[PDB]
Amino acid sequence: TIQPGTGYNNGYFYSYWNDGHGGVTYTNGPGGQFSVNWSNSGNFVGGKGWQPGTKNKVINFSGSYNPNGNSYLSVYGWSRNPLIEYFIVENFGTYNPSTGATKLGEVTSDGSVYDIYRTQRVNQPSIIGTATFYQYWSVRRNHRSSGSVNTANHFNAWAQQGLTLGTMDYQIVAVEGYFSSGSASITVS
Repeated sequence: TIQPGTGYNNGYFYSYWNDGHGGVTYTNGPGGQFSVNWSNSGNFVGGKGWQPGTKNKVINFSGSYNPNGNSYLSVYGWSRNPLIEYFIVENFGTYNPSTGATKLGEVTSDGSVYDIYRTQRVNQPSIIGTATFYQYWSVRRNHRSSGSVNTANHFNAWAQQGLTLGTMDYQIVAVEGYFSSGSASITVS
């Protein structure tokens, strides 16, 4: 594993964060590749991409994703002003992150319909400190672990629905886990 933090590896920005509980390892590989292995973890997020992201990036990803429990695979990032955490969820484990959330529409992109949702985090950690902020979700109906994400289709659909993004901060393909187990090997471009 590598040390939790952010940086660059083989031309790609990476972010790896965990809650210190244990049970997760993250490694950076050649090019845009990263691997995650976890067993009875806490909460963590790790992956590779760009800092800053853009609003018209076509993100390609390929590999394997084998969660056993609560985990997501998504295009993941933030905006500032307004502060927003966003997820284009391509696959997940035992928990659909939109469970109980308000549905804000649908968008068809890259071979599937996605359902759009908005949620709110209240006094939670963020890229600017503790804050209350919205989260935007596109949840893919047809789960997969390779493909291409035309981010503009999502960001445009969100904007149409009144879900405004500010200036982009980082933008990665991320494996997120919450007290679960699994393995993943993903290459980004």
